[PDB]
Amino acid sequence: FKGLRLELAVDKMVTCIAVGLPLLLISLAFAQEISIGTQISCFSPSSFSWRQAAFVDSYCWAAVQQKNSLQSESGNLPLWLHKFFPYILLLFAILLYLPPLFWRFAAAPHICSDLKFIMEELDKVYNRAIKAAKPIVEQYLKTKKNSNNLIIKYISCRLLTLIIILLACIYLGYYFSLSSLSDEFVCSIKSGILRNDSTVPDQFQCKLIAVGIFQLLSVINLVVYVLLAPVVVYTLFVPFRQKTDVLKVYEIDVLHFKSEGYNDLSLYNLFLEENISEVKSYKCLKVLENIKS
Amino acid sequence: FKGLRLELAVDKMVTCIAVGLPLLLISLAFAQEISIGTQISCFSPSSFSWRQAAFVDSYCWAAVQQKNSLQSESGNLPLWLHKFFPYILLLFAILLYLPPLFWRFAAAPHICSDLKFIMEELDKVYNRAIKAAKPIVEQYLKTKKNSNNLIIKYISCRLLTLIIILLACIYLGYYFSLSSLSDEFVCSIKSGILRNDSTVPDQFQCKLIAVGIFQLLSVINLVVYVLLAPVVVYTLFVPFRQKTDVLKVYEIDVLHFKSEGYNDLSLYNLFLEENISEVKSYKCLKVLENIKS
Amino acid sequence: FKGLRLELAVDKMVTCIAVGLPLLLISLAFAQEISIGTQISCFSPSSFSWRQAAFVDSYCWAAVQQKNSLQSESGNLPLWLHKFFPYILLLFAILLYLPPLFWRFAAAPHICSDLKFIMEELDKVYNRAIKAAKPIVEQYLKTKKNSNNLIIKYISCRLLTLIIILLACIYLGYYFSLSSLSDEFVCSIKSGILRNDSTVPDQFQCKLIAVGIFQLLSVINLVVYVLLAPVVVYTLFVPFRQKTDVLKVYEIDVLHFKSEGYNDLSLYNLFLEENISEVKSYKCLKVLENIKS
Amino acid sequence: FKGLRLELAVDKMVTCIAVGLPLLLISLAFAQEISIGTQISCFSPSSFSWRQAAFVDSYCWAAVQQKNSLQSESGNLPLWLHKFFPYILLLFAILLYLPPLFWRFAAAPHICSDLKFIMEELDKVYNRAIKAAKPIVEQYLKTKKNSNNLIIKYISCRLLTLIIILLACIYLGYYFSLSSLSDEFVCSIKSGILRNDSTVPDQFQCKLIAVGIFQLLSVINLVVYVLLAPVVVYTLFVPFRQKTDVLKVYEIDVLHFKSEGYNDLSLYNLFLEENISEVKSYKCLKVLENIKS
Amino acid sequence: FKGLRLELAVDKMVTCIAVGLPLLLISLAFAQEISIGTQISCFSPSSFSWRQAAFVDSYCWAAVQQKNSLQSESGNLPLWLHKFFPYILLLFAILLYLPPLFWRFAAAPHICSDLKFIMEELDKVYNRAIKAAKPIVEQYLKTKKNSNNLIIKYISCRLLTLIIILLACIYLGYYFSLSSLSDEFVCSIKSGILRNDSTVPDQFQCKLIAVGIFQLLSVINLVVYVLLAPVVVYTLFVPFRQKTDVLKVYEIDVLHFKSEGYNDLSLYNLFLEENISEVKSYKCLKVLENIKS
Amino acid sequence: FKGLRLELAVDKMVTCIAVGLPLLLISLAFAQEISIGTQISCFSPSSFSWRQAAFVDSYCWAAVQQKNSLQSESGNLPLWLHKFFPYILLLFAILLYLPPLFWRFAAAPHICSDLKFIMEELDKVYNRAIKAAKPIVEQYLKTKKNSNNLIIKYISCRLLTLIIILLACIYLGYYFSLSSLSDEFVCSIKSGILRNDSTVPDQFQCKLIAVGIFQLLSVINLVVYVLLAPVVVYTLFVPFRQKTDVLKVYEIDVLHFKSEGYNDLSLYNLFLEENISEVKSYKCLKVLENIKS
Repeated sequence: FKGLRLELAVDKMVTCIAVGLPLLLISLAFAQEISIGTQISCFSPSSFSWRQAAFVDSYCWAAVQQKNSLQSESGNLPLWLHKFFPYILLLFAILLYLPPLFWRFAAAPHICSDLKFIMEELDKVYNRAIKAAKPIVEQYLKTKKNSNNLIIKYISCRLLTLIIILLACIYLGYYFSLSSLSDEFVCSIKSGILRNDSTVPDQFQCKLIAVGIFQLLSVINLVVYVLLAPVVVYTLFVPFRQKTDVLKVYEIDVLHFKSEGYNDLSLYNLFLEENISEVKSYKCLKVLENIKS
Repeated sequence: FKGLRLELAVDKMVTCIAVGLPLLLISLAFAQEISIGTQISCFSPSSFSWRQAAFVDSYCWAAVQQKNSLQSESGNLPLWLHKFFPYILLLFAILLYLPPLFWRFAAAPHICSDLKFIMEELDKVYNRAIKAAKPIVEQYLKTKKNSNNLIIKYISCRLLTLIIILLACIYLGYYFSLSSLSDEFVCSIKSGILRNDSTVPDQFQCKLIAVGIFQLLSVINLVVYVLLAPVVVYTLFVPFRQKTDVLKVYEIDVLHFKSEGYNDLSLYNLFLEENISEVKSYKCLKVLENIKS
Repeated sequence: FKGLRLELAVDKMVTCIAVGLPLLLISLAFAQEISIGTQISCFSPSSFSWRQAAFVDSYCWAAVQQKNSLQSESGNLPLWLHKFFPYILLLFAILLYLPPLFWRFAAAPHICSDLKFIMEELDKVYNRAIKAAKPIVEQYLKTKKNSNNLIIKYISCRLLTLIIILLACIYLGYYFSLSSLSDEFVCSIKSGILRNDSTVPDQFQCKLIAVGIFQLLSVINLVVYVLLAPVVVYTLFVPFRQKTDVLKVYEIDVLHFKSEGYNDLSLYNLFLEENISEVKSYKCLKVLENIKS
Repeated sequence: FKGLRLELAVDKMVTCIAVGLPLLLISLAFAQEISIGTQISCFSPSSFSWRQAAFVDSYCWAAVQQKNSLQSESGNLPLWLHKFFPYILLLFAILLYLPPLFWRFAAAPHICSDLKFIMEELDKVYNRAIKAAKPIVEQYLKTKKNSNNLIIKYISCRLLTLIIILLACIYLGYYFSLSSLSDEFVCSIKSGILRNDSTVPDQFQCKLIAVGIFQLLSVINLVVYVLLAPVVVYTLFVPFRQKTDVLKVYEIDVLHFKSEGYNDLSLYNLFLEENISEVKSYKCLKVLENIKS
Repeated sequence: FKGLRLELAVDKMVTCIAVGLPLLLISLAFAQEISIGTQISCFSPSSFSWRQAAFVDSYCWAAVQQKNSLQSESGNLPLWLHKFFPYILLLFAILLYLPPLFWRFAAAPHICSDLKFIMEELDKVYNRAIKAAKPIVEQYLKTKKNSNNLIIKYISCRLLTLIIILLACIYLGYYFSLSSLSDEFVCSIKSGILRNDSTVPDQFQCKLIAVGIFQLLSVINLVVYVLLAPVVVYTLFVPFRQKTDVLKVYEIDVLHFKSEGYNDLSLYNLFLEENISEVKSYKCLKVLENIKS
Repeated sequence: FKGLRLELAVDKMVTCIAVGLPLLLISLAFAQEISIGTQISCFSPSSFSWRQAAFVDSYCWAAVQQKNSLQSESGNLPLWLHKFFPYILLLFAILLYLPPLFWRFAAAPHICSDLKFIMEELDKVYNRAIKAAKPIVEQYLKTKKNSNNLIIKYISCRLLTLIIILLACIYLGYYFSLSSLSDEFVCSIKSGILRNDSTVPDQFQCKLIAVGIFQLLSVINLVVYVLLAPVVVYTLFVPFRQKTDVLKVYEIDVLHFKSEGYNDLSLYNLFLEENISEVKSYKCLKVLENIKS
């Protein structure tokens, strides 16, 4: 058939929000920042003109990383973070987007084919049972019990997502710990031939126009990721995610109710429960069980 | 049918990341650089005005390659690299994108047709065996054992990718070895009629506004390619890539378990194992083997 | 059916790269050039202002072709090439793109219909042979031996492509032979009423901001086309392109193994070999031949 | 069925190139021109400022057509052509694009239905002949011999295309005959209240920044249209366009081999020959004729 | 079925050109005008600066309609037309686009259903006649003779199109009658507190930068609409548009050859003649009539 | 089936024009306004410079709403309307677009299903009648006579559209009643520390650059809505909209000719009459009735 859900629901939603929210926020931040036309501005005395003022501004912006300048007893790490915030944010967005693509384009056909085989075989056995009046699944799940091909990659993807979100949370916390009065700094032109001449003042007060916007972005991203992390933690635990109302209604038999532990069986049960609307026999078994009870 | 995977998984993922990450990084770098509006800025005394200051800036930017100027005892190679970094990065992206396109549009139909023939013939032999109660593949793989049409092109593509990634790694390492205090330089207007006049100062201190951004880009690209290279090295080795649980379950017979070496047979086994969800008999053979055991 | 390959593989790849690489390079060059906002800049003394400085710059840019000015004993050909490089490059891209479109939309239906007729007739004769137990192709290829309708147009297209690539190579070589210190030049306003007045200096030093970018583009295009030319030369030779393992396996007969020379027969064999995955009998004939041997 | 070619090959190709090449060239010219930001620039003495300098520039640009000014003994026709070149070029592109659209959306259904009727009737008569062992077309073509409904519109479209291309060629030749030293001109502000005041100089030297770009465009368009015209001339002649190997192989009869002249019959034969891959009997008749011979 | 032509050919072509040509021309005019960045420019003495010069320019541009200013004994109607030309041109384009949309989405289903009924009934009667060997249409057309539901709306749409094209022609003629030396005008700041102060000159010479471009647009639009009008006049006359070779070949009978006048019958005949390729019996009746004759 | 018209014709056309015309007009107005780059400009004496002149301009633009300034004895309502015209126009466009979307996505399935049931039941009864030789609809319409589910929502939507168009008409009339000489006004900087200093003049004459453009837009929108309103008034009246030639031809019986009043029956008749081309029996009943008469 055509209609099918290759992924889960909570996992798809959490990755979708984790890849969309930072992207939209950074896009809006860039769109609003370009309205001003600049994010760096540094004072210049009235003796200079527009070209050399632009020169000193651009030179101070570029030499934000040179170790022996910018005397502010701060280590230049806050300035590096201020410079690189959009880059690291877009990297974080793309690196959270990657694992869903990897899972979508690596193991999806195996799962889709297995769930298919399950649904046609269940339909066939239901038809055989209904026509008889007028253990293939059990052995198959017993075999998949001993295998761990899919659970290992699922848990690897979940662990990678959890650790990258934790790294994002700690980095945004460190960035938000930055004090507000830690952007203004001194800059100078002391290099080349400009080391002996004294026609320009020594200390220039410069300023990055990023403080409020990037502080709001950092704190909001921190809040959203702290709220998001428990969802990932909960979805990591597979044994408690599966419900026990999946194979309980197939007595017409199968004996796998006490099947637990890290196994492909639980993953198959949860995938079947998620994608169960396509089969026409599960609800009939529900109503038959109600008739019995 | 329609659903089919013409490529591998690890190879497709590694080429996808290798073509996407540099492209996105360079796009973001260009988008952030154009906000300033320039990447070159050179000091001009207050005696001059905007036009002749722009003149000297553009002239120093263009004459970044002339051999008998720019006296900085550095060889001008760092300045050439600073100028040409976006060009070489985009070239590297496109030259890594090329081999996947070549493989996709040269030998994909052969592989798809062969895997098809395999799957319909396996289905037919399974149906014949199941209907009998109530060596075509072996000879075919023996014939493909003697052939080397596909493995030669696969290993050629892998070798080309490996060598180009190694060249990228060494070039980015050389670029990152560039010292931070190696951008400021002197420039002058000594040509034409401007060789006798002395109404302008001789030495002008210029500056490329690219240091921090391109250093971060170079080091991050180096790190990602160093991490990426072992994956390519591992996927190059075909004899250990294939698993021995492919033809082991077809005893209903075939005798090719001890088949190894650089041959089309191993490539066919790995392609079949990757694209095996489409056949409906492999899992039935698994469950039958479990019943026997 | 639907799936079919109307073109070759090496020819399609070579024309695709030859039309894509210059286009992407020129697009990137234009995108990076517009960041500066200009590619011409000419010195103006401080006595003038922005309007008349822009006037002299634009006038010198436009009068780059007038014969009795620009005294630099160079012939103005390098300046013409500097002006017209993007135009000629885009022309070269479009003129290499044209022959593939012409071949795609002139003779493709004939080839597709002929290959069809071949595949259905081969399937029919295979079915007849297999049902018999439980020379149409030969005469057809003999007739196409005497014809030259398709080979003449194929060789015409190949010759046109080869000569245009050779012209591109020689022109890029001539452009790259341009010396680096051959851009700076003198310009003046000596016309109309401005021939008697002496309120402006006579000689103005101007400069095209194109040197490094266009030199890199020219040399890289030269290198890629020199590497590309032997592929076109090799694909021009049709007698050695065809393999002899096409009609050798149809003994169930046909006698055309010693057929050579400039003929439609070789083109038909190579097209059939390229588009052979669609028929289901060729591999069966391979396995039957292996059984015999 | 679905697959069908409503148009010819050479005609479609020639109109496609004639509508694409000028459009792409003018698009590139505009994109490169907007980089400078202007195409008009006129000298202003240092006594004036930016607003009144822009005023005089725009006034001279607008008053490029007033008869009693611009004393250059040239007639102002070259200046009008310089102003209107993009407009006339885009008009020429659209007016060459129109006739193909008119032919596509006026008479295409008639041709498609007629070629259909032909192909099904040929298939039916072939099936009848092959089943008999184990003059509808002739009368139909005889009737269409006396009609001229389609040939008149085809020749009208061809004549319109030929005359418009000839007009384009002559106009581009006239534009290219323009001498290079015929752009600089004098302009003044002598109107309204500015006829008695003498605070501004009388003669201002202005300049259109279009010379080299538009000269290259004009000459290249002239060359391409001169090369293109013989193709249109050749495709105009319908009696020699049709090949005599169309109805020669239908002896199983039809007697129309000596049919010539300006008639719908020749057009139908050429359309059938172009769209002949869809029928499955023509190649069978070729092989049968070879068997006879 | 699917393939059908809901509209005519000449009407569709004329409305398509009438809606496309002005739209493309105005788009190109706007794209070329925005290159300059302004279409208004007014002289300012050197005593003022850029802000107050821009102030006077914008104030004169806005106060182009106030009755008691702009002393040029011209009535301000030419200035209003110069201001509003793009608006009225786009309005004319959209108001010519409207009637085709109205006709397409009001009465098209009725016509399509009627032509369908006609074609299936003709096919059925042809099959009955051919099977008999081995007056529904007449009564239907007689009934539609007395009705006028569709001809009234067709003639209303044609009359609306004709009158709007005539209004466009007369308005463009009036605009083109505008003399070239009728744009320059005087403007002043005499209002508010600026009525007693005398620190600014009284008369300012302003200029609209629209003369040549809009004159060319007006004259070309006038020429194209004058050429277009006779086509609309010809297509308005329905009695002479229908050909008498529609119902003349259905003698196997129907007697409506002498049917004329303003009636739905003529419209149905012309629609059937336009969309007649879909039926397979009309050409058979032609060949049968030729056999009889 | 697939082809169906869920909406009416006059209603769809009127809402389409009412949502398109203001949107296109405001888009063109904005596109033409951004060419100037500003719509506010206020005089500044030559003693000031560009920054403080821009300061006063922006401050006067923002403080267009503060009650205790802008002494012009006008109430500031015209200035508020001048500021908010694009916002209110776009709001009016979207609020007219809303009711069609609401009707399309609320009750369309009910109507489509009912008209379906009608057409299949009519086809079935026609087939039964024609096969008999060789009151379900009446009872259904009698039942829908007593219901008012759809007419209430239709009349609610019509009333909402009518009242919003009336509000638009009155608001545009009020805006057009604005006198032309009511834009110029006085502005000052009297706040903060700028209340004691006297280094700047007190009264500044400012000007909104919107007069002619927005007056034309207001008057044209008023004219189009006044012309549009009677169409809405006419389509509101449902009893006279339905024609009596719908159920009059079904005597083969039904007795509902004298059915009138505000009821679902009239709406169903008008919907059936609009979407009647899909049934094949209505025209047959017309011709049969003509045969009887």
